[PDB]
This record gives sequence, structure tokens and C-alpha cells, in this order.
Amino acid sequence: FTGFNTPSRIEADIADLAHEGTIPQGLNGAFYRVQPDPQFPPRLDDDIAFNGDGMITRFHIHDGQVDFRQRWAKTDKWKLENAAGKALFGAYRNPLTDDEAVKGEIRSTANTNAFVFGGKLWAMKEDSPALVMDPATMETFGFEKFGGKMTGQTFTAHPKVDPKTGNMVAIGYAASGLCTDDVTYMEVSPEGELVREVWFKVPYYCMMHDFGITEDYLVLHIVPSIGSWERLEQGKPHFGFDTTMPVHLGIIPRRDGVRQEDIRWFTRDNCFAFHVLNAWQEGTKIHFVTCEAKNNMFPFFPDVHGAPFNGMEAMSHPTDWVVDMASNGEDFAGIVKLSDTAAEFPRIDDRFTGQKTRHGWFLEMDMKRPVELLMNCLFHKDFETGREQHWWCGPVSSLQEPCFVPRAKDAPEGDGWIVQVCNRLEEQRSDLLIFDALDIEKGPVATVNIPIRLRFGLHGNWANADEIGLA
Repeated sequence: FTGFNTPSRIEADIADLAHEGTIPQGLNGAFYRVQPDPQFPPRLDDDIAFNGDGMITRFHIHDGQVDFRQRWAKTDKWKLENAAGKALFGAYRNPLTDDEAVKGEIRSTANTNAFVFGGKLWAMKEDSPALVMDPATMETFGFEKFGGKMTGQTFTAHPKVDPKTGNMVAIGYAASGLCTDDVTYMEVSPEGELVREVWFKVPYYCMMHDFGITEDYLVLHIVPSIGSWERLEQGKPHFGFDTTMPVHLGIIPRRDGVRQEDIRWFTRDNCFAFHVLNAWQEGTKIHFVTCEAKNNMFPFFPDVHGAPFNGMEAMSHPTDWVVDMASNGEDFAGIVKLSDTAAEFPRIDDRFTGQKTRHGWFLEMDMKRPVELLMNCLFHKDFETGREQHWWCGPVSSLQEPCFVPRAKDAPEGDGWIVQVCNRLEEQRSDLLIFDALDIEKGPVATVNIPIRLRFGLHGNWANADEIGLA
């Protein structure tokens, strides 16, 4: 709650932000990103940054200028707390520490991702229904339960769009209640109607924060960041990592009326994997590129056996998990490390989700760079040519999730730009950087001064003027 991460709680508007360079005329749409930002002082003692109320930033880029708008995501939690004028909810994913006054309420802070789909803005916390908002006015409508047709109590913060159907693919884990081994597989039409919701069990309850899709399958990685009521009763963090448990990859056919028996389960040795770059089918093989670390990535979700955090072992690298559908038995066809670069927050050109993509972008941790006072490089890989580009934000800055933007509705994979918030840490201010996606190492084409300090953000997405009602 201090330093770079001073609370903000500023809703605002500013037209035509100052910039150093030229803003590409091609850009006509909006980058939406979210920051955890607590409305009130925390109810408990040392709450996590990951746990603040969702504040949704939007950078509307058009006619070679940038406009700012930041609004609260008005969760049930935000409203009840607002009215009550005080914190009513407790720790991250721990209903046990809530005021009795808010028992049975939707605890979502809608603080993890901000996503445009079917002419709505989705503010997402994977423990809850998505909060929907107006993409243009950025008013809150309320949580999306699709007219009581959703039966699952949760919705992913890492949804995927099938380019073929245009559908949104989603899971919801702890679907029947907290720490349950149920999971819903959902699909949503471009119009916004919920068209499919399949229940199924997973080998064990764990953090299923993400997944892949291919042309036919949902690929779901099961990594033993595990939880239980036991943990919560003793007031431990909701999740802890168990290095002694196997890692699974479930293959769910994306067709109507699937059963547990249709789901193919592969198993490998213990590792930590987190965010999914992309997956595709290669005949009978499925390629699943995730950012794999040797061990636990999150100090705050500790080793369940009291073993202390191993920073070295938390370094993640893009990795291909391959599995053959046509085989028998649980073994992986193989595991291929795609780069020695330490990377996470992976992005693809969304238009090619499920097809083998040539390009990926990541936030990189390069410990060889000076720091004169932490994710300090933008990283682009050409998987065809093997060629890796790096851009460094310099010694007093750090970077937030990059967001790919197409040059046109019809441009090749990777022909466009990268937009990303940059933390000017020593100056306690923020920039929006705009790069050539395919030549990032020459530096950003435009450095845009953001006249409000933004906090450590999480996930963010692009939409055209035509998808958000600013045509």
C-alpha cells in the first residue's frame, strides 16, 4: 500500500494526452487494462496487491491522439462496501474472514482482466461470474449469469475467442462451491447468449487460472497449486504448491453434451506452468505452449511442506507440451523449451488462437540489466526464423502486460503494434508505449505520458472502434 503501489481510486477523463513521437494513424479502437485498487483500507492486516478492487483504465486511440478514461468496476462487493462506507470482505479467496453481513454475496473484485466481447466489457475474477460493463460509457450493468442459465458459480479471467465460430471459450473452476473438484466448460456466441455449459471433474482441486483451445479441444493444465477448507480454517493462503504431485493436461472435445469419459488425461512430472501462449493440433498431436517454471512461481502461495521460496526455480520459459491423442497411456509425447529467455504474460495475435502462430510477445525478466533504485523487457519471438527481439525500458522503469493490435482487420499474423503501460518507477508516473510489433528493438514509435500514476496492472485487451461503439 506504499511506493509505486500507493492507492489511486481516481476515476478520470483527459482528451489528447501529450506524447514523444507519432501515434500511428492506423490505430482506431481502445486498449482496456485493469488494476487492483482498494476503495477502503483493508479489513485484515497485510492484504495482497492481487486483492484490491478492480479499477478499469481505457486508452481510446483514434485520429493520431490518445484519450484516457478510468472507472470503478462496480462489483456487488464495491457497492455494499461503498454504502456501508468500510471494508466488509476479508482475505483473497477466504469467505471465512468476511463480515457476517456479506455472507453468501459474490466476493468478486473484478480486478484480473478487462475484455471486450459481444459489445460488452468483461471485468473478470475467476472465482465469480464476469462483471459486464458498457464498453463506451464504462458504466457497470452487473454480473453476467446469462439469465440464470449459468449453473456454475464461477467464470475464468482468461477466456479465449475461437476464430472459426467467433465464440468465447471459458471454464469456471470451484464451480459447485469453494475448493470443489467440479469445473464448467462454457461457450458464448458473438450475440452474448450462453450456448454450452458442460460440467466435469478434474484429478484434484488446484488453481486453474488459464487453459488453451485448439480447433476441436479445450486443453486444461492441472498444476498442484492446491487449496482446501482446512487451509482457510488455519488462516493459510487459499493456495499452496506441492512439488510431490504430478501435473496433468486434460483434453475436452469442444462439442455439445460431452461426458467425463470423453476427456483424455495426460500426466507428466511435477513443474509449475501458469499462462498459456497458444495451442494447436498437428494431426493426432496437440502442441500446448505455456510458461513453465521448475517450481512454484508465487511466494505468497507457499510450498505446502514449509520449504522456503526458491527464486531461481520460479524462472519461467516458453515450453511446448506435446501429447498424442491417438496413443494409449498417460505419458507426454514430449516437452520442448522454446527459448532460454525468462518470460511470462505471453500474447499472440488473437485472430490465430488455436492455429500454430509464428509470433509471440512476452514480459521478460533479464537479471543482466542494471536497476538503479522486476519485468524490465518486452520480448518478441519469431518461432519460424527463431529470431528473438528484446526492448529494455532502462534502469528506473518496469513494464506491464503487452497487448497486440492488428494493422488492419485483414493484415497477416503479427502485422500491427504492441501497446503496453510502462512504470516510470523513479519518477512515480506512467507511460503508454506503442511499438512496431515486428521491430520492437528499435524502441516505441510513440511514448504517451499518462497524467495519472497507474498501479501494478494485470491483464488487458484491444478492441476496434466498431466492437466498442465509438465508430
